[PDB]
Amino acid sequence: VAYKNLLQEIAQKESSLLPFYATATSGPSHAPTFTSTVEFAGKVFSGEEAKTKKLAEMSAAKVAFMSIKNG
Repeated sequence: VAYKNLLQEIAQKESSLLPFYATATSGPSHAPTFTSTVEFAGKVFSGEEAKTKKLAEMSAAKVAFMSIKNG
């Protein structure tokens, strides 16, 4: 599955702005790192630092999903 799809579903139903994914690149040429951050419902959830985009994006959707649960 892909919590990404569900996140979009609620966006329309809730009437919220369709979530948007973003990634940033920064760090030493020897020790690079990327952080994926998602924005929705007028809120921004920061993911977990990692040396990969796959994990970064996952961390963002992971924390976001957990937060959406509490409301």
